[PDB]
Amino acid sequence: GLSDGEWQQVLNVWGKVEADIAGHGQEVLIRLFTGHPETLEKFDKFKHLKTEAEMKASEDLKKHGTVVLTALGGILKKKGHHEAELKPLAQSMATKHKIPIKYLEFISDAIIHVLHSKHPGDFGADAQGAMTKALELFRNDIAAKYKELGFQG
Ligand code: HEM
Ligand SMILES: O=N[O-]
Repeated sequence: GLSDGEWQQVLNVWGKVEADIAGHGQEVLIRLFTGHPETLEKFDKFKHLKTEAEMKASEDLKKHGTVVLTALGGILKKKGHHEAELKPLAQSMATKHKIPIKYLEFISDAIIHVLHSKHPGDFGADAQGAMTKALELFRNDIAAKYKELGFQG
């Protein structure tokens, strides 16, 4: 779990994301796709994107970044009390989309990276630590649902 102070840091940082959710969502997916091109292959609707210029130009990629960070932000605002929201998300990621838990680690690290890139000097050690714990909790809770299903990849 996260402490009260840690949750407040998380949601303080998330204010930055909410001021430009589509821009943050776009940069997160680009970082994921460029750092880990295997991840692009899980998206039939993005595997036409050969270059980062094509990614940056894709309005549908920004639209999906919005969908992703909206879902994450709603879960974050539950401050760990997210079983109802997280369970069907997890089951969809496993059974529908076949997303290995490693890709969830990749995108967690990508969120941290984009935060530093967009807010250099304004995402301090306490903020990063809090966000990291929140993303770990998210990832670990999804991992429990994956184990229930026997899902690996
Ligand atoms: C913060 C982590 C994530 C969140 C909150 C998230 C959320 C969502 C949501 C809300 C949808 C649409 C609803 C659904 O189909 O269940 C979706 C679709 C999808 N997600 Fe994710 N996702 C995450 C991470 C990932 C990762 C790491 C991958 C692959 C590497 C992935 C691949 C997909 C794909 C392929 C779809 C279907 C897209 C389409 O054709 O419309 N997601 N995600
Ligand atoms: O919640 N104060 O660590």
